[PDB]
Amino acid sequence: SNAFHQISSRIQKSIDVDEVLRLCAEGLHDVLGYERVNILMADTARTSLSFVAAVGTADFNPAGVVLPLDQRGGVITKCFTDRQVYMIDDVSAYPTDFRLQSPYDAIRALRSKSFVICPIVVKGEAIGVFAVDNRSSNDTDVDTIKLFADQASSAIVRINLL
Amino acid sequence: QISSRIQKSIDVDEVLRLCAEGLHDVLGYERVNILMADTARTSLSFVAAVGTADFNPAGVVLPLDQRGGVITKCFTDRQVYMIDDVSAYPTDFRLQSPYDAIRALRSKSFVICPIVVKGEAIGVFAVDNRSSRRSLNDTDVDTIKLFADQASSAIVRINLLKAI
Repeated sequence: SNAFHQISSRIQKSIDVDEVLRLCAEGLHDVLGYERVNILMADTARTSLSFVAAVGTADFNPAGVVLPLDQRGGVITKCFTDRQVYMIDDVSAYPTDFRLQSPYDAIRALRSKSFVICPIVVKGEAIGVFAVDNRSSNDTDVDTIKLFADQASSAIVRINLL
Repeated sequence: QISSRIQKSIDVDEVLRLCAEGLHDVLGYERVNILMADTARTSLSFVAAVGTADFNPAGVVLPLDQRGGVITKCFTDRQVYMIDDVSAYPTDFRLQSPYDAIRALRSKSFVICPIVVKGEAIGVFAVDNRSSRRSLNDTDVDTIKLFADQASSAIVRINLLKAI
C-alpha cells in the first residue's frame, strides 16, 4: 500500500546518491522484508569498496570502512568483475575464491553464509552491489532485488546529470 | 508433452535430449546445448545439441579447464552466467580451442546454466538465440533453470534406480 509508493516517490525526488541507496535498502528491508540489506560502492579507481547502507545490522556505523576490492572480497569481488547475480546457499560449499577473507570476514553485516549479491550496473560496469540475506530463515527474490538495483542505477545517472 | 516423456525414460542422455527438444521445439530457443561432466569431472562430454545443423555431438569431449572460459566457470561456481555479449566481459570468459572449433558453441551471446545434483554441478545447459537481436532475459533464465531442474531430478531418479 502506502509504504512502497513513499519509498518510490522519495527516490525519484532525491538529489543525493547515498540517500537514494539508503532508501533502496530501507525499501527492501521494510517493504519487502529482507533482514539484511547491504550496499557497497566502488571508488572511482575501482580498488576499494565503501559501505553506504547496512540495514538490519545493529551497532554498526560504516563510516571510514574501506574494503580492499581484491581477492579478499571473495564472491563480492567476483560480482564487480563479472556483473553476475550470485545466489549462495552455504558459501563453504563453494570454490575457495567465494569465501570472504579478512577484513570482510570480521564484519557482522557481511558474515552470512547464505545470501544474494546483485551488481549495480552503470555504463556496462558494476559500480556497486546489493548484498542481501535472511540470516534467521529464490529467482523471484533476485528479480525483486534487481529491480531496486535498476532504480538505484537510473537514480545515479539522473543525480549525476544534476 | 515432454515432462511426461522424461518421466518414462531411464536413459540419462535420452532425458537430456528430450529436455533440449522441449526447450527448442516447444519454447522456441534456437540453440540448446547440454554437456555432462565425466566421472572425474575434468571433462565435459557433449550429449545434446539441438538447433545446430550438420552436427552430431556424439564423441565430442571437452576439457574443464580455462579453455572452456565461461562454461567452465558456470560448472565450477554453480552459477547461471547470462552473457549478453561476450566481448563486454573479461578475456577469461572467451571460449578457446577446442571449444571454439564447435559451431554449436560459438554464440557471442548466451546463457550457461549449471545442472546441479545435491550441491554439485554435474553438467551444463548452454542456450542461445544468436540469430535474433533480442538478448536473453531473467524470464528466459527462469525457463532454462526449470529444465535444468527437471534434468537434475530425473538424473537422481535414474541413478537411485540403477544403483546396484
